[PDB]
Amino acid sequence: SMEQVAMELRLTELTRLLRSVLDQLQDKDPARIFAQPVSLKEVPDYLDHIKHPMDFATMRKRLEAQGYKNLHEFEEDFDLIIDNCMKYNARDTVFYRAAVRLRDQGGVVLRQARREVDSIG
Repeated sequence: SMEQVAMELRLTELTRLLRSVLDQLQDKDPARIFAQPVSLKEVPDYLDHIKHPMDFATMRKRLEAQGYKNLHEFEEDFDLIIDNCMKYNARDTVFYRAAVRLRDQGGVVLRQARREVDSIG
C-alpha cells in the first residue's frame, strides 16, 4: 500500500536522524570505552552482574536494520550503556567516570534530538 510506503519513509528518515545522534554521542566517548561489547572471554562473570549488556556497535547494528521505531527505544539502549557501567564499575574508576561524562554530554544532544523528532514528526 501507499500508506505502508509512507510509514517506511518516516522510519528511514528517523534512522537518518538517529544515525547522526549516534555519531554525536559516540564522539563524547573518545577513549572508545563503550565502542564494543564487554568481552565475556575477558570478564567471564559479566552476565551474572549485567542482565542486558549494551554498547555502541550493538546499537549501530540495530540502527542499520531500522530496528529503532522511535527515539524512546534508542534512548533506552543508550541509557543501558551508561547504567550497566555505573553498576559494574566503582566510582573511582576510569570506566565509571567515562560513563558519567558520556551521560552529561549526551544529554545536550538528546534534548535537541527530541525537539527534532517531534518537530519533523
